[PDB]
Amino acid sequence: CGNLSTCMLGTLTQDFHKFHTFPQTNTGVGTP
Repeated sequence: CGNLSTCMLGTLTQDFHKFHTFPQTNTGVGTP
């Protein structure tokens, strides 16, 4: 990170990483 908008883009990329591998992912980011 380095500024707010970059942390929000990073959190969006983590959120996409979550939703890419799995649907229920909010309990297990790389897990079924």
